[PDB]
Amino acid sequence: NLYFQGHMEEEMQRHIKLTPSQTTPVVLVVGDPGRVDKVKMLCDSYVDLAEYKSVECTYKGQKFLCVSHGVGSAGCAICFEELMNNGAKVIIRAGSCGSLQPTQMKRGDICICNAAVREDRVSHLMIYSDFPAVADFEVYDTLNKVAQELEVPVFNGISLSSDLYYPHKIIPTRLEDYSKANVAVVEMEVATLMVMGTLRKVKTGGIFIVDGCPLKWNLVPEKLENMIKISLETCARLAKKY
Amino acid sequence: NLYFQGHMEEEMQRHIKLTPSQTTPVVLVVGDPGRVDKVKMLCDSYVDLAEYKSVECTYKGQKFLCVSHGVGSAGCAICFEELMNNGAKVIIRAGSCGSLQPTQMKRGDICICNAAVREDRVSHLMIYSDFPAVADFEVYDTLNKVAQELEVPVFNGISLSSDLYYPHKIIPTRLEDYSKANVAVVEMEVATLMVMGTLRKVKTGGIFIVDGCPLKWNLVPEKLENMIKISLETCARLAKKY
Amino acid sequence: NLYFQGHMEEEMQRHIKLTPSQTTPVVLVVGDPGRVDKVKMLCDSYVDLAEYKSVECTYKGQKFLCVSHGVGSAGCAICFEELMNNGAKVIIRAGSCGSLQPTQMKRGDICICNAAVREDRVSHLMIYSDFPAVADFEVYDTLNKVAQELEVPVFNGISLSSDLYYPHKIIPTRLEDYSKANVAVVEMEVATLMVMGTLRKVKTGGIFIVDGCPLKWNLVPEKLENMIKISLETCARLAKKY
Amino acid sequence: NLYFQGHMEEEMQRHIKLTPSQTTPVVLVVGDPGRVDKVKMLCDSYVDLAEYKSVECTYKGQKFLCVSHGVGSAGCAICFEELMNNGAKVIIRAGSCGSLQPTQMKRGDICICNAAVREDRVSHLMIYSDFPAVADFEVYDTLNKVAQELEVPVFNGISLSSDLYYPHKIIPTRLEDYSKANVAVVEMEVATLMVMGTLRKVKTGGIFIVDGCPLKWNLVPEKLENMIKISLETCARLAKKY
Amino acid sequence: NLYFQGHMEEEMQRHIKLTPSQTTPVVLVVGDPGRVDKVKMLCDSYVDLAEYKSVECTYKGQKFLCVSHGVGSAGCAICFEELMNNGAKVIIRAGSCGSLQPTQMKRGDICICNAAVREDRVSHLMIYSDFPAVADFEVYDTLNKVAQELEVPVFNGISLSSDLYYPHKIIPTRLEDYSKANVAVVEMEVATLMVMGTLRKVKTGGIFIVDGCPLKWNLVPEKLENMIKISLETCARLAKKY
Amino acid sequence: NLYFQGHMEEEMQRHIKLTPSQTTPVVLVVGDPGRVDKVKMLCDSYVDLAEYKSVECTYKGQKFLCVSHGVGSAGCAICFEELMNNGAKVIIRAGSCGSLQPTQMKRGDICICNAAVREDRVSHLMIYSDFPAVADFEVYDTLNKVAQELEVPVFNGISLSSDLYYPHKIIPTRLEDYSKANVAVVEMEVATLMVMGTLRKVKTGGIFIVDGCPLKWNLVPEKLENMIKISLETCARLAKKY
Repeated sequence: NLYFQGHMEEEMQRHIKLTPSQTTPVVLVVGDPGRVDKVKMLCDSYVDLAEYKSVECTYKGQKFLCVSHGVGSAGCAICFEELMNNGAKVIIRAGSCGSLQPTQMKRGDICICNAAVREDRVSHLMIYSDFPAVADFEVYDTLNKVAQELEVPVFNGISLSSDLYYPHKIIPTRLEDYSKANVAVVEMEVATLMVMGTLRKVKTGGIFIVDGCPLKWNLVPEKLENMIKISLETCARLAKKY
Repeated sequence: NLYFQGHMEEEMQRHIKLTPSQTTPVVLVVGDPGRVDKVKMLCDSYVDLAEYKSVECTYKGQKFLCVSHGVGSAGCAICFEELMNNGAKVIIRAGSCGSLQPTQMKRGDICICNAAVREDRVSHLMIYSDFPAVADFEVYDTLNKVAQELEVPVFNGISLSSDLYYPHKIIPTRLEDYSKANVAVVEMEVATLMVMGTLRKVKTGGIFIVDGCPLKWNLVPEKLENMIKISLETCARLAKKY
Repeated sequence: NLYFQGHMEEEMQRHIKLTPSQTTPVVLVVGDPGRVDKVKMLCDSYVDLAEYKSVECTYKGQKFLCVSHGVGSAGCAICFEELMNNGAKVIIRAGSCGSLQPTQMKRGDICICNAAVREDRVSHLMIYSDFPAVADFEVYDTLNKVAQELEVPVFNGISLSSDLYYPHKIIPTRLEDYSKANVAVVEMEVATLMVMGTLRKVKTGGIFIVDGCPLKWNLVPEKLENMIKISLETCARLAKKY
Repeated sequence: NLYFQGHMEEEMQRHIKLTPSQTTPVVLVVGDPGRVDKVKMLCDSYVDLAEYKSVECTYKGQKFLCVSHGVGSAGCAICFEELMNNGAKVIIRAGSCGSLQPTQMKRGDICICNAAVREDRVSHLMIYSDFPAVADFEVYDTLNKVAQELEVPVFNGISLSSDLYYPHKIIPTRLEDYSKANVAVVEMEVATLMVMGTLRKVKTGGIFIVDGCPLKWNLVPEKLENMIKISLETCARLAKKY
Repeated sequence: NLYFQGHMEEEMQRHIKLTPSQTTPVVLVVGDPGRVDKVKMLCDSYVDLAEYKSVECTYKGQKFLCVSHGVGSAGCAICFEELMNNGAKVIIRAGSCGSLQPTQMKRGDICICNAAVREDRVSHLMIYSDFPAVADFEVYDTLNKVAQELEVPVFNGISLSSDLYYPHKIIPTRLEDYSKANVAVVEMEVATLMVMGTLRKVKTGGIFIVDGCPLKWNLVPEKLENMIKISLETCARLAKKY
Repeated sequence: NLYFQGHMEEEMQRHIKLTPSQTTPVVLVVGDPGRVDKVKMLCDSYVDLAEYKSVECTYKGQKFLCVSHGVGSAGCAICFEELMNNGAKVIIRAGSCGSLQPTQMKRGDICICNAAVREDRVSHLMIYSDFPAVADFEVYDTLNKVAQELEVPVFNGISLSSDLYYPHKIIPTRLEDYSKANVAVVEMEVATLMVMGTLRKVKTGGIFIVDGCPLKWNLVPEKLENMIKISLETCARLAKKY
């Protein structure tokens, strides 16, 4: 029965404008508001939670958020921070990537990454460069298990998280070197998520669809749908744990 | 190195207008702003932290807050709540009381109470009436030990926390019954503090100086100073533990 | 990172031999090195800053200097100048005075003065005689407020600053006239301080203990201690403002 | 009328051995004592102010200093510091430079620079490398306006301030790269002056005569005289503002 | 940056269980843990450094240890040794003594001793009997100066350090002879401290309050407090020197 | 006669497990336990002082230690530290090196080095890279004088101390550059010893036998014996000084 004035509402996080009660244990982060729309329409139902776009998805009986950045920002580092502030336990980044292995991975193929090269800027503000950007094994394993069950072929490998390629349309100088070092793909911010996750004891992972082959200088609808279905099914499975 | 916009300042509590960094592990709560002034001038030094009055006291090398309510409120229940929200570990209420045992305790005598009768209103919003309002044993014991060391005589007993006597100048109907039931003194809100403390795992206690004998229908300066010195010395000792 | 040779130390003032970093916003000036010793022993702690005696006092958590002239000089006009050169914001002169109102003020009584008669020599080198020697109102008010709080009775009035009485043991010819004009007491250099303060936008005040009644032709320890406590408490309060 | 012993002379700066009263609002800095001699003989009159050479120039009715370093030092960073300590408001560096644009600027041509590459050593002790070395726009504009009025053709561009080229006769490794990046000329310390100026709110500029073309591996008297006349006329014009 | 495994902590002394960093230049040794408690409560603040009891006292801004032996030992010879091993520069022994001059010194009087008769056992293991047990003159002088300033009357003289009187409640056979030889008082171990001090170039002294008159066959609270205040003030003054 | 419990044994250093009494003024450090065995059998007699191998050698009447690291460590930086902690005054490193000057120094030749390139890792934890790794001149001179007297030809020059070559069998990238810069040989840790020596005022030197020519991509018994004899004779001579 004890309700104090000024203590009736939860603390809202500044940018994503969500409270802990609005924040689910599992969160799917995608790259733009349009993609959030694509994802939510593949769910059983959704609730819009109206700079940063947030929707509560229901898929196979489980509730999880789907979040992206909006106009005015370059990525979702702040999203990761605020989601974790609100008690998120699992965050999965899903999006596009460029293939650095032309003879193994072509446009439309799907990569589930276990670790990342930190060319991402933000992670270096958190911890020294020697620290590994690495996925949570359970998230990584679950994504792979789900793909196997859906009979969707995937590749596994290290990703290059670049503050240049997607954000600025700039080819990193070390891109060829990393290809030779067996780096599978290039994306934007999964390394940021991985590192923050480790530092804050939050489980992370990444899944990406190849949109191009940058070193050779529009996705396939079915292939993109497959990547999204893996993401949604994985989020549902993990959500049951909480 | 990672500082996010809108995440540079701590959450300030609505009424006391303090952040966790401003809040010490040990807090002394007194009954009015004037008494806070009396207390702070008996300390080694103090820092004013400018509805609710707050000062950081330094006494015998230790930092602890001294807090009271200001104009516009009837007590400090909200203070207790917000102090505990900010991580306070020990809260001691010091103030005046009325003696319910005229032949044992007279004006100027000091009572350190181990438990309280819940005629306080607020505690009943938190938990059923059958639940005991009881001090933390370590706080109670420390207050008694400090008085012994200072060679200040004290009484120990149960207090009646009344929402009528001090707040409204009204004599509770059960006051005589409680006197016969061996209740030592009557004060305002120590039961509120005790119950909230138990519910929130925060250590509490109370110390009071007799200002009158209500059932027989200006304090002694030295006696009041003694009660304050016990409070300050006790706060200092407990502060060392954190 | 840019340190130039010959620019590593601050400018030291010629006579008091202090730098701006050594000079506190608030300064207490007393009449002789022995009195500086008396004052510093009443403080919480002190640091000797070794013609002119300077000590950094700590009292109720605040740092302020206590300064006097040494062997070889007649007063502290040069001290005032150099302290203000080093950025002092408040200077209070504390010392002895002679009562010019025998039926109102006797030996041991304390006077806090709001203005001064300029029979001091030095002020006339700064500005025409018509200009008033007047205390800063906030300093004057604070000294009075502090005395009230300490329950020390005081008198308020105009002082005669004389270049003859204390320096040369000479009775000024106008002393009786000034008594009739309601001048309260006679001291040495507060008018010098007041005028320089006004000219240089530095806040000043004065507090004096009656050591004698000159027109009737060893202080009380407790009374002297009271005057010093008022000075120290006032300095502490003002020091908080900076 | 108030003159204190030891307070009759102004603070003299350690190296240039000048007081604020000796320091004009506008100062022309040149590269060696011989050049100071050349400049002063082109003025209406001058006063020698006898490691560091200083002369007060009078030109077109206005007083400004002309300063250089002497035997025992490598540049005038300390001069800039001490001049600014003494209240200088405008400092212009005039001297020689090497052309990095052989097909646009040849020996004897004059460059008025708007900014500088910081290969100067000293500026990096003051502020991070990312901070721009940039002239004050009014100084830059005035130098250009004066040249236009004198019908002296000039070039405008960025200068490379090098701690190697003039001081040590060493060709910087990046000299060719900077030429390709449209850097106009190479000189010694204008970047040092620019940065210190910005940091200390002092207006700066630079004007240089091409003495050579370093990347192709005795000045023209009339051309050198023109550069000096622009400097002197500009200093005179700015001096009127103060 | 060079930290070797097994070389990160300082050598702790075996019995007092303190490192050099924990050991202050000045140390006050008292006779039992209870007295350490009495002393620390008269200080501005203290820090417990938990057989041998040690506390870091802060008094008038200066830090110094207060040490005593605990249950299981007869004195503090080992304490003296280990304190000096840890770099202590001044050690003062304060405690009780018995008066050997009944007509000059009575119960509650205070003696500051300049030398001691070596009936102490331990000193004879260090050096031949002919060697004098003598205080450091500066310590002795400072204790006397402090008492004078506090207006506490004291006596000065030689002490008998006895391994029998306090340790075993045994009257030494030579006690009467020493009284006739103008020995002032009898205590326990100051001779041990003096001799070790001389041998190890550590400054020592002693101050004692008369608790009885042994040859005639509970102290006064104020008198004991005075002796302690002299000790604390002296320790503070000496501490400033280091 | 004064022996305190717990103060009867000297402090033993953690890793080498030696006390100051066990540590001689002069110490010979070699590269492995087998080589210590080779050295000790060339001495007049030896005493085994049983991770780190230590033997007290007697040669030509003088006592000095011969020390190496054992299984579980990569070098003797910790040995150097602990030997110096125990009061060692001279430490000489003797061992193998690779020739960087194929036309001047071949397998079996002996180099006595005056300074070292710091590619050693550990020295950089102690002091900035600009600080020179340099031998003590007396040690260097004595080694050369001894070789001359023994009629053993030697080379003198700078050594490259590499954390890669001997420890990891890795060719440093700058090895060819250093050869061209007139660096004589490559070894492991002499730079570490030199720098620590300078920082701690301990005299150091190095002597090495060429075991290979790394840039061209089993020692001669007599040649190795000569290098050891120089080491032993030098240690003996220096030992006489202490």
